[PDB]
Amino acid sequence: MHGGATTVNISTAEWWPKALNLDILSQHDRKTNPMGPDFNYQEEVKKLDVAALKQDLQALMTDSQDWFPADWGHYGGLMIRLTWHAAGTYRIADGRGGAGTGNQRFAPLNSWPDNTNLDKARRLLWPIKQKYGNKLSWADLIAYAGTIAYESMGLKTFGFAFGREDIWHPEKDIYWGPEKEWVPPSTNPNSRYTGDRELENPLAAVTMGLIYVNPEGVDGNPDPLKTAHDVRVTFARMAMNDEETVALTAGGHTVGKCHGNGNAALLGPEPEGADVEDQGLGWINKTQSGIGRNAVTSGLEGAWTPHPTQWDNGYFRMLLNYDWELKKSPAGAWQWEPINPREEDLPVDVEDPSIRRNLVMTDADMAMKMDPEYRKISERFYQDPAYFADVFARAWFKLTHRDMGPKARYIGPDVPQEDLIWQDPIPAGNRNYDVQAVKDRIAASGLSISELVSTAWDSARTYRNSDKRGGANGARIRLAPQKDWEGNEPDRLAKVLAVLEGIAAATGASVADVIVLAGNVGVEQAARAAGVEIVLPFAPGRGDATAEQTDTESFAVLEPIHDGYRNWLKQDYAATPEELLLDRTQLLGLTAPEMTVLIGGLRVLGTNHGGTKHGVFTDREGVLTNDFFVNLTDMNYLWKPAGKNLYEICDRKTNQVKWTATRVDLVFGSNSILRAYSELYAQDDNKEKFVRDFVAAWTKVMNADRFDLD
Amino acid sequence: MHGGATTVNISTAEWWPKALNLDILSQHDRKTNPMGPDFNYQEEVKKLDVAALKQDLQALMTDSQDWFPADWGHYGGLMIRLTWHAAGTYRIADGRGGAGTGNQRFAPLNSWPDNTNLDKARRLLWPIKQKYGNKLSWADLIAYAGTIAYESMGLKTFGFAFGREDIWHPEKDIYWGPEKEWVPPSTNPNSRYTGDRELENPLAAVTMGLIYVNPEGVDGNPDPLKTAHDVRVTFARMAMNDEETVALTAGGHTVGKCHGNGNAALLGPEPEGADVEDQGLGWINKTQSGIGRNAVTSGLEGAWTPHPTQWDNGYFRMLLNYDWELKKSPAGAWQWEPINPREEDLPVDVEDPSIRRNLVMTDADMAMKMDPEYRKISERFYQDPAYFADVFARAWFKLTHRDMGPKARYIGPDVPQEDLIWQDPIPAGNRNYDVQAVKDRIAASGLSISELVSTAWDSARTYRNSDKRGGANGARIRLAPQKDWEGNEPDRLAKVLAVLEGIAAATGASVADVIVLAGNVGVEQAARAAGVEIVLPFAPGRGDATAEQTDTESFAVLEPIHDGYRNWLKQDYAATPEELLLDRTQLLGLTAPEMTVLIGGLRVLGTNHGGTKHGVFTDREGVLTNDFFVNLTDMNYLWKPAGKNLYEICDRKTNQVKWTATRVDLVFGSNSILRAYSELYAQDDNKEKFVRDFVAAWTKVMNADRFDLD
Ligand code: HEB
Ligand code: HEB
Ligand code: NA
Ligand code: NA
Ligand code: NA
Ligand code: NA
Ligand code: NA
Ligand code: NA
Repeated sequence: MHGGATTVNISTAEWWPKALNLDILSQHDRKTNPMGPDFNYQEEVKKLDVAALKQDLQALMTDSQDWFPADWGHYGGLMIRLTWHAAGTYRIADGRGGAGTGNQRFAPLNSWPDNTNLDKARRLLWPIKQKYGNKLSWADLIAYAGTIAYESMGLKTFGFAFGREDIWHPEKDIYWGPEKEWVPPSTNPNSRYTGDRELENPLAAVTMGLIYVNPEGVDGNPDPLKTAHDVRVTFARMAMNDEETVALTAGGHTVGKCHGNGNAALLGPEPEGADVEDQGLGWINKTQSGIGRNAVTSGLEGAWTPHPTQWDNGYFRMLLNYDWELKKSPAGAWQWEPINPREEDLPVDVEDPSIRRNLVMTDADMAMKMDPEYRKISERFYQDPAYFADVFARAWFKLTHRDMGPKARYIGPDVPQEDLIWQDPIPAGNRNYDVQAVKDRIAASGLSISELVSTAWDSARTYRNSDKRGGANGARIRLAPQKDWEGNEPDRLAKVLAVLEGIAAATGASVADVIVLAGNVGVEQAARAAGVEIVLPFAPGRGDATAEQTDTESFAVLEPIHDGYRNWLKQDYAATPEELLLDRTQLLGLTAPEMTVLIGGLRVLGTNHGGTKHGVFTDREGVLTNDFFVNLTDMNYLWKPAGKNLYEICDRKTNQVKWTATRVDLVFGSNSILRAYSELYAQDDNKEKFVRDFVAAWTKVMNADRFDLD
Repeated sequence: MHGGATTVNISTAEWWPKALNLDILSQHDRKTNPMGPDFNYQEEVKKLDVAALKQDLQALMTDSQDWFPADWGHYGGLMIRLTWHAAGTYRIADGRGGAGTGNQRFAPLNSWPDNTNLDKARRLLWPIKQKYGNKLSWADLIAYAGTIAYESMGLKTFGFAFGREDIWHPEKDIYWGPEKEWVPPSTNPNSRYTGDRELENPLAAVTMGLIYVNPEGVDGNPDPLKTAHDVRVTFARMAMNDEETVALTAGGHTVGKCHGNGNAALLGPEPEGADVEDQGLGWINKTQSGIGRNAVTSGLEGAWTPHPTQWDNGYFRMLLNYDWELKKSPAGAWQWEPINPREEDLPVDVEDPSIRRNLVMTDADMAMKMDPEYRKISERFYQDPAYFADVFARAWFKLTHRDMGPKARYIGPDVPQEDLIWQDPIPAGNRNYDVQAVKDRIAASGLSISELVSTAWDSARTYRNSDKRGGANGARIRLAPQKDWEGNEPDRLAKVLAVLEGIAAATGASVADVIVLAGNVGVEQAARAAGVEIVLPFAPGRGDATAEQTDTESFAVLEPIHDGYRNWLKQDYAATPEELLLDRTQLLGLTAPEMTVLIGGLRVLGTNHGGTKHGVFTDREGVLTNDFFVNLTDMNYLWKPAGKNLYEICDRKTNQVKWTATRVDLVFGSNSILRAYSELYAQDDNKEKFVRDFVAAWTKVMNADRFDLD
């Protein structure tokens, strides 16, 4: 009987649940990190004995352990599902989810129902991780395991990169969905479906705790054609088209099996709710045998191919050349079993090969036959297995690297030399030119501070840390579709580019470098005007990317349809503007203090989309002062709602309107943590510190995607 | 429509609410801190123009602002309540709460119903804070404001110290109580009362959102005698006795008033739930006038003295010399009004002094008359106002500094020279002696590694960061009551002290220094045995404190009745052992990685209370290895519950018991974040890093209370 807020329900979240979640900006900080401050994963993995790792990891595939034994003595089916599940969390709308963090070994992902028994796969990889230590992240190891499984079972994988830094707690910033319970039907309160059964728009899974779709059909009601539709939708939202989707499915199910030979209700709590006795595992059956042929995982039961420990062309042979019908697994799940199979085609039992068990297909497998489009592709792969194997290896590769960012992050011997277009490739840019000359030319041009800063911000604000897409490198802002994005103010952007494209031509520095450098000039000028001399650090080397290497459609997802930093809202979204601001800043990789200084600066540099005055609390627009905070924080004004996302700042004495402001602006004087920051910067003694801090933050954002350097 | 977990309800806490709250170990870290890494508050406040501050702060007391105007043009009543409320959150059981952090300016405290309109007081202090900047924390400023108010209204305050570092978010580790709603009656589900209406034991308030007691009586039912009882209980749990309690109450209510002249339902949401228009304030009345004489705060209405802007002897004159009866304030609250008051005794109106309003007493005031004990003291203060004024100034001082720790933290011109016993005073100790000689003598003694380490841990484990009590300085472990604490294993402690007291005599280093130094030796020896040569940093200067300056009863609250670090549980508490472990580590100021390494080390140094083997997963007890993690993490064992807080670690092959372990031990292989840490340290490449890290952590704990140095 004691005073500590010692379990997680005990917080401020249950009184004010609509409160901004500023903690998402303060994740992964010094105190959760057990590593030294100098530890750098990138140089350590560079020293790794990969070839020896490959050897070990292969041997593990047939090194059955007695506490969770390998099917037929081959762990490869299981390890593929590991890696598949690790990666299949990715969603393009915001880049969140992915295998790029090794997130599956913490809540919530470690305890999702779809990840049943992958706790066993991870645990099985521990002794390898134990051996290679700091030179091998769980992230990389988890990501590799299925690729080696493929290799060992006879697939020519297309390659692999290391470079995924482990994290030390759950990614708090990822919203997985509205549901308060696991795999509830879509006809429920808190549903992720709206309208014509359209999926709520960031989300890429059909319900809470699934990776993509329900294998027993839409809400557990088999109908291949309805399943087909969910698969198309979901896999598109993880950036895979029809071809790749058929390939992945066929390719996955070409090996391994479904486990469901027991009673699912005998299984214990999932890992985050199991007791300490379970060694951080879950779904343990203590009532009976939960392992070998008695294993209950998804609850479907059977294998898809006659030889599930090998790559072969069994999947389509079974799917296309037999007829199928509904049946119930032993644990009570809908599945498809073929009509009159031959004995020779029956997968044998996982423990004793003299016993024949059954074949299966899921509703998602049957979708590959019954959907007309999927059908044609299935036909193509059945007739052309070289092509199937090559489409699959590529998609497997894209699956597992989709979120790794530019090739500059890729490390190791099996990195393909091809620049895949989804790697958003950018050439190295020229580094030997006279920086000061470029500055002088930018300065010499007729371009306003705000023309310069806005253009540079907009080049950079696309960055997102979730999958390391976007940023100022490559200068894709000059290319379609970006140059026409309403948020980017095309005429102004056009105007500035004409100019900066010229300076770049004359100097042999990339438009990319010039754009950032101009931002830096505008800042330096505004600081000069306030009587501060600073020279902002600057790093050259950015490339310009070609339209050819710019997939127009993949970039839709990075359009800024909102940006608090420039008081931009393209429409009238359900999310409040300040939540939208928090999302973006979290993607940018920024802290709450950093978010605060940026808003203060940009406002007084006069950078609002549309040259709007909202939040410009200065007499000296263009001059880099702490005036935004100084006036925000002053009780001579009262604040009056004036419609949608709009307030009037009124003098208490004269009752006259002095400025206008948006919620983005005023949340910084409303939220008690943000006002604390604002107050600090409005202190008489903090004018220099505001400037040094804005500059630092500006700089962090301009160098966010510069992985070619570190 | 977007993917960010952008409001606070969205987390892992709603799936696994019984999960350990490891975030309480990672608060106040680099990324929430807007200051530079070198910024040190202690040296900055040292440069503060205090005398000028005093001047400004006094002028503010009668500088009424029009948006929340001062009663009679004196803000002093209000500022006293600020500081009173800021401090009255303190509770002795764990030291949590207090004015020592400036916590009231963030959730939840800024929005508690008892703190209604103190949002206005804080805001009123902003321009002073704005002026003095980094040299003045909101914490200190908030703590000073009422003391200056006292001075300006005619009280001789006993003094003041600066030195309270601001924080930048709510103190997540403080459990405020079980209730899911504000000020609910004690006859409810989720009640903090149990048995004979006994208060649930860390807690020091009668319900959620109150500071101490209900001013309308127990559950809003007036009965001075029942109130008396709650006041005695609550104020004792904030370390104030009968005398001090009467004094504080009389002293507080000698100035200021109760506000409740309106309809409380017209008031807007409290700050954390008000909209952005409200400038981070709350309880705004937009329907009518919420200010001046129309102010609704507690909902009682009237003043306690005829002259509420001054210190005088009005409180007891009114309380004792009139008779009182129940009435209803305008807003519907129970209060006491006197029978047949004279006109001259009526406080005038807050806006216009030609109008007389009414007197009041709360149920807590009437308790001071009706409780027999309180009565005698009230009589004493009524007859002896010099004594009342001096008892009050002292208690006001103790109120506002109770949590500031040793005098070494106190800064500024008005620091009293008296060593108050609640400051747990410790003399400076001798620093010129030969460290190496002491080591050699400790080494030369017949004392085991585990004798040395356990004794040193136990001297130090008392530290708590909440109010900066405890620690190894002063060596109070040799004094009553500590030397007899069952947790401290008195015979062993006695044994070791005999020895170390001798070495201290011979060397002129404090028993305190010797005790720590011996811990350091035992560690150095164990590391030597593993073939590592280290010399642990060491800082001399600790004093020995006298029994005279050791208040025996105040130290009850620091007894270790549980300690995971030595597998100690005195009894069978409701809280699980791992929660108890988390509490203690949070108080120690430790991170989760630090907690992890300590448990691993201590276990293999063989330091369990009772020389129990639980968690000692080594063949080489006494040798500093990463074996605890190595064996913990190994799936050759299975773990079997074996009763209360006890498990058998069994070989899967032989089905034989290899070791035993407690929950404290195994949570480190169960919790997914802790197992991640454990796994790291069980890596083949991390034997040195384990040792360097244990050592660092050991060291952090031995120097935790060494404020005399920094
Ligand atoms: C690439 C790859 C891949 C992909 C894409 C997939 C996709 C899928 N999938 Fe899969 N899976 C898999 C690969 C996969 N997969 C594998 C490998 C397995 C195996 C496991 C073992 O063997 O253990 C599975 C398994 C599985 C199962 C069973 C589990 C158990 O154990 O029971 C199910 C239900 C499923 C479903 C599914 C669906 C619905 C989908 C959508 C289409 N799957
Ligand atoms: C030291 C100090 C102090 C102390 C201890 C106290 C203690 C107390 N208290 Fe107090 N208060 C006070 C000081 C105080 N106090 C003041 C100063 C005031 C005033 C406020 C103004 O004036 O604004 C009050 C006020 C008050 C009120 C009113 C509020 C309004 O505005 O409405 C009430 C109800 C109370 C209660 C109380 C109780 C129940 C207790 C327990 C005993 N308070
Ligand atoms: Na991601
Ligand atoms: Na196969
Ligand atoms: Na066969
Ligand atoms: Na405290
Ligand atoms: Na008075
Ligand atoms: Na009078």
